[PDB]
Amino acid sequence: QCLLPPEDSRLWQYLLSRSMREHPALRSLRLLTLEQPQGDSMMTCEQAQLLANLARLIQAKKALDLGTFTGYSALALALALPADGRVVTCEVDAQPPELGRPLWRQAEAEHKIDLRLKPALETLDELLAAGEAGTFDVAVVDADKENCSAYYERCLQLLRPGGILAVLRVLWRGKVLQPPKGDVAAECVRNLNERIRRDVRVYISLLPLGDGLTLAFKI
Amino acid sequence: QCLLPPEDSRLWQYLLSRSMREHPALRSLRLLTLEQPQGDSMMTCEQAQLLANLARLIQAKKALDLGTFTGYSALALALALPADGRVVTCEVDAQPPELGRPLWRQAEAEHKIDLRLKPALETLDELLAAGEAGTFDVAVVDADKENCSAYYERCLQLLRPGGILAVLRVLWRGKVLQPPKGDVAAECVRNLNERIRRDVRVYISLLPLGDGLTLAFKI
Ligand SMILES: C[S@@+](CC[C@H](N)C(=O)[O-])C[C@H]1O[C@@H](n2cnc3c(N)ncnc32)[C@H](O)[C@@H]1O
Ligand SMILES: C[S@@+](CC[C@H](N)C(=O)[O-])C[C@H]1O[C@@H](n2cnc3c(N)ncnc32)[C@H](O)[C@@H]1O
Repeated sequence: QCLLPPEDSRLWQYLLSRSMREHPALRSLRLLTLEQPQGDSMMTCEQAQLLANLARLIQAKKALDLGTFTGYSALALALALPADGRVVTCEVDAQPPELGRPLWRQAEAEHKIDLRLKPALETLDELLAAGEAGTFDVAVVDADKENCSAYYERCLQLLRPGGILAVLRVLWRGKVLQPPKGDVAAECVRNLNERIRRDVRVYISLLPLGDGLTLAFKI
Repeated sequence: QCLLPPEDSRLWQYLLSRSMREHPALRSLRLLTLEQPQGDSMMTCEQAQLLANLARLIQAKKALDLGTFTGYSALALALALPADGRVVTCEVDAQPPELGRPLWRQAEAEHKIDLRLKPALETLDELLAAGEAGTFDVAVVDADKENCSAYYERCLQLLRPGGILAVLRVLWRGKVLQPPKGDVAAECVRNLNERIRRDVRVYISLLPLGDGLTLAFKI
């Protein structure tokens, strides 16, 4: 079900303590988020830092974040971007982003975070119909699993060559090994993994962080 | 001791099968190396692939590979570079590179791989004396632990801004937690981790691959 030990593992704690450089506002947002219903679905701190580091590495200016929740990944990305950077973040529930907004403000990153409260598929299609193919530097796919294939295809088209497409929670607690009959979400995660496996448009790494992290680098 | 389950476990095999894209020669090099005593000293295939992927991502042209062994990481890196790319690979033991060379040839990568048969510290000093500071794109530190702090510093100097410095085996089978008395290598690993943790010259991720993998991105 899970490749890594419990969070309380001493070796895991050492990994975190010897690597984490979490912004105070980001840290405050995480601790708040963990008290919320579905707080355990949030992006983990070391995943967010890896993605922010990669965004910084490639000098990203334009990021796309699917599944805002409380805005943890959006804020992590925003902090990796220069002053004129923008994160377009997509969500359907208005409540969770409003929990994170005060922390976006504290981090002086609220102006960098562009919240689009509508289904992600709608925002993706709009961006493309506006002719914004090949303009995004980083895309994070962490919304619903039902539409994740459509999300992957659209994010890939929105990324420039050399862009980074991250898909979160790709092992689905080990259910990808044999998705239960009628488990739409699990079948969807499994189907996308197969597609990405075959995709010659990208080169890829699958990492044992969180519930599995795919990094697909666009050619 | 380990953050990860055994390599042959079901979920790990899934992660590999859904991500791995070794060039046939690179695959053959791995399999051949694994027929040798201590063959599993080679870095795992997904670590080499992550490193090769990040090299490609940043359009690397020059790489440093400390601890050639049979040439697995050297070849992985070479395959991520353009025709005129170069990997300076450093090794003290003449025998293992002889094993890998036929696979370097099979991969059309011999002209890209620059083998320096002598202590890595000597090669690093030579490159710096030659005016190569700030010109390498990727540096992989996978030799002896006794000199790993010296390797880190020299590699950091040799890397350009935006370069990637990878340190392998940073958890040292959990001995970093409390290095046993007289365990000089474990103390060396522990000491470097504290320096990197504090190091303002880089931004960092520590990943639960192999025996721990540190990625330090140069500012
Ligand atoms: C796993 S959470 C995202 C975690 C978040 N990225 C973080 O950093 O903590 C999944 C989010 O996707 C949202 N979501 C579900 N369907 C969506 C859709 N069609 N479009 C956009 N967001 C959606 C959920 O409401 C939820 O907040
Ligand atoms: C863990 S193996 C490297 C594995 C290789 N990176 C791979 O991916 O397959 C460590 C290597 O460092 C070499 N080594 C030991 N001391 C060295 C030194 N002072 N300079 C260069 N290489 C050294 C060893 O002989 C050994 O081949």
